[PDB]
Amino acid sequence: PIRRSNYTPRNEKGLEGVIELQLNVVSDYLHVGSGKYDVEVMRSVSDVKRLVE
RNA sequence: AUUGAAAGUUUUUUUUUUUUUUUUUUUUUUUUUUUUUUUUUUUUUUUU
Repeated sequence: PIRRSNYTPRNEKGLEGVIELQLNVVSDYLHVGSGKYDVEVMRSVSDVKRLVE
């Protein structure tokens, strides 16, 4: 079932801090998409000066 | 029934003319439409 407990105000002072995690992939195959289906142009060759298009 | 009387104090004459209640006198002098308010929270680019 659901425990309908009263909410805690955000202004009330509890504990504040930053914890740094470390995410590791164990199965060497991880993909999270972004909806894109095109190239990423990694090298980004800018050799259009001598021949422009 | 007088000594004994019968006569309008009347006719006629415009209190009228000249003269702008006028000139000058700015309903203005000052005053910030500012002032506190996070366009914020919820949502796994994803399966037979």
